[PDB]
This record gives sequence, C-alpha cells and structure tokens, in this order.
Amino acid sequence: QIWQTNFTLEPRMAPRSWLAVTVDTASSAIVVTQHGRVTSVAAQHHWATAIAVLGRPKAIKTDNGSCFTSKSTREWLARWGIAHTTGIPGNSQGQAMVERANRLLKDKIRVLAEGDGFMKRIPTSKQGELLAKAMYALN
Amino acid sequence: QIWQTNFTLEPRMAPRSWLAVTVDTASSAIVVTQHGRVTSVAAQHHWATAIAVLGRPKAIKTDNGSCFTSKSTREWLARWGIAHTTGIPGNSQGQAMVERANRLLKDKIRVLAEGDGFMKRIPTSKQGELLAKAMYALN
Repeated sequence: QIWQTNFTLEPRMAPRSWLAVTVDTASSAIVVTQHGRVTSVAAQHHWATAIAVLGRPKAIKTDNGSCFTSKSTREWLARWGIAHTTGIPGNSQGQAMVERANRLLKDKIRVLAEGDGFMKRIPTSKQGELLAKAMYALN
Repeated sequence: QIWQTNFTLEPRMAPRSWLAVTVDTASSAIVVTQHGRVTSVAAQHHWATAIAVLGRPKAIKTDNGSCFTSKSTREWLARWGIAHTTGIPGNSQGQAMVERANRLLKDKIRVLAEGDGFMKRIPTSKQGELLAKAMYALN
C-alpha cells in the first residue's frame, strides 16, 4: 500500500473544517478526519485512524507542508516503519489522486448536507455522521 | 455482514471510558469508538463510524439495553435499512463474539498502555492513537 495524504479546507464542517484526506492509491479507498488546525499532530492523528481503517501502508506521499516535513512527523512515520516521500503542493505523481479525492469528498458533503436541508454550515452535532456517510458513499 | 455490538467500560480511557465495540461475525474484524455515556445517539455515532470502516451490514445483534431498544435507535437502523435483533445481556448467539472482542481489546489496551509507561489512566491526549493502534493490532 502506498497512500497519498493532504489537508483540504471545508467550511461546511467548521469549526473543525480542516479535512485530512488519505487515498489508498491502488484501491482508491479514502479515509477522512476533521481537524481544527493543520498541525503535525493532526496529521499523525489522521494517519493513526487511517491505519486502523486500511492497515499499515508501506509508504505515504505528501506535499512539503510543515506538518509533513517536521521532525515530529518524520519521527512518527519512522516509529511506524512507514516510508515517506514529499513533493511540491499539487505535484501530480504524489498528489493528483488525493486532490481528486478532495473534490469527490467536497461534492459529496455538499450533496448530503443540502439533502438534509443545510445550505451552509452543517450543524456541529450532525457533522461526524455526515462525514462518515460521505466516506462510506465514496468507498 | 452480520455484526454484534455492545458497550464495555474501560477506565484506562476515561473520561470517555465507554467503549462501543462492534465485531463483524464472519471476519472477526472489530471497530471501537470512545464515548462519555451510553446513549442511543452514542450507539448511532459508533455505527456510523463502523459503516465507514466495514461497509453497511445486513443486520446487527445487540442486547436489550435502552440505547438499542429506543425509538431513536429503531428509526436510525430503519433509515439505514439494517435489520436488528436483540437478546438479553450476554446471550451467546448474539453477544459471545463481541464479549470476546471486549476482552481482547481490554487486554491489548492494557499491554499498549503499560508499554508506554501508563500504569493507570492513559493521558487524554494519547488515548485516540492508542485505541486506534489496539484496533489495528487486533484486526
């Protein structure tokens, strides 16, 4: 398994509107979690969840954002025995599949939310299940 | 897919020490989430997560706890098209596999926690990743 991971901003999910998104490259399966801020520890929390969902990957591709190049994240990945490659934001080889997942997720979130009567932000108490439904639907 | 679901109390995970545990009967895969209280909505939040991890099941077996027999939970399951069977707490046919999962999970949580130097409660900031690690290890 080789994953692509990024963060994408989704105000429908505010306050925890920073979505950490992983796509498994061979299967196209997605894992998404919500966060208040993009940080090294948010990335690590996200991947911990993703490992529990998909298994432990051999490698993860990210961009060169601080949250991915930090000593903390380097060490977390090493502790897990997961290889890491980084490129510039949006590079195709390492980020095009996760960027597609971002777009698919945002469209799905919008459609579900609007279907439930939410034309703008999703009420806080409804976000977790809606996000899980979007993940289910896409996978 | 037929699941067995229950709640089990794990003080190492306090304050959100109520663990909602699902086992997929054919694969023995487990999904676990943390909760502060056993409620109908906690069960629903748990299953929403479980569907995102395992897929939508045909049926779920639980005990006859309030959180499972409520109008709210009946309706949530119906909305999802998931059949439900209930029995007395601990009944074998519908709860023995999830009770085994409870025991496997609690042992794993203890071993991981003690390995990290936590002889009693796990620090709050460390619980989510430790729980995800336990789920990964068991699956």
